[PDB]
Parts: sequence; C-alpha cells; structure tokens
Amino acid sequence: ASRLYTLVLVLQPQRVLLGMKKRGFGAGRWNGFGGKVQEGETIEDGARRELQEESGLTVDALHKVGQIVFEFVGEPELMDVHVFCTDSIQGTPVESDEMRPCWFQLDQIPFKDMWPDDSYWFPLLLQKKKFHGYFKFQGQDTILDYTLREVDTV
Ligand SMILES: CN1CCN(c2cc(NC3CC3)nc(N)n2)CC1
Repeated sequence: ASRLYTLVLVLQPQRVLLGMKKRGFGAGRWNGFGGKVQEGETIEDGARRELQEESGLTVDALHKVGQIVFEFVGEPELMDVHVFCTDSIQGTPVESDEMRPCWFQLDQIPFKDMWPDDSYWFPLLLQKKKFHGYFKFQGQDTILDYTLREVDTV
C-alpha cells in the first residue's frame, strides 16, 4: 500500500522556484510545493491546491514529469510522490505558514539544504526528461537503496 503525495516545481528558462519548509515534515529543507492528496480530489487538483496554499500561486497547466516512491524503514506505507512542473505561473509567490519561497538560478540549486534524493533526480527534471524513481530511507538523511530511470509515460 502507498499514500499519494504531490510535488510541484515552477521551472522557468533561467530559474526554479523553491520553498523553505518552515514547520512539520522536512522543515529546514528547500523543496517544491506539495503535500498529501485528499479523498475527493484528483492528484493534479491536489497539486494545484497545495501550490496555492503554500505560495499563493495558481497555474494554467501542470505537466507530469515524474513519480518517486519512498520507503522509510519501519513505516508500513510507501510514499508515492507524483511530480509536476510548470513554466507559466499566475501571481507573485508569497510566504505562507508552511513555506518561504525564493527563486534560484539553475546553477545555484541548494542541494545540500534539500532532501538527499533531489540531487539524484533533479538533473532529469532540468533536462526535461520524465522519470520514475525509488528511494529507501533510514530516517530522513540516509538513502539505503535507490533506482532511477527515464520513462516515456509518467
Ligand atoms: C509533502 N511533501 C511533498 C514533497 N516531498 C518530497 C520528498 C522528498 N524525499 C523525501 C521522502 C524522502 N523529496 C522531495 N523533493 N519532495 C515530501 C512530502
């Protein structure tokens, strides 16, 4: 069994939008915007909802770019993260209770202050290639196993 999550990257020709997580799971790391998918909403709907709640931004179209499955040792549910990207946003990003947003140049992505898996799959994201990933974590800092492959359909 798995639980559905979303992650949204606003990726524009020269820059990417990340949020510093201010509380809760992953506090203290820069990440895309996202969260749990609710009963009664599509994955895409959930992605737009979390983007709006965390940054105030709305989007015309979200594109599926990846799926990443996480195992945390000792936790029964796998995390099934559906990753989306967009290049056209509506509005200016603003800070929320959960996220403090900032733009980063593509050669200055703060990988040391991100989830360790990002260093593995972000290159594929930046090359506009679709991917399937799997990461086994012990705790929040240690990757024990992983797989990563490019796909034709996410
Ligand atoms: C609600 N959030 C959305 C984003 N998400 C993650 C996780 C992640 N790896 C960690 C599981 C080990 N890496 C990125 N880039 N995003 C976690 C749950």
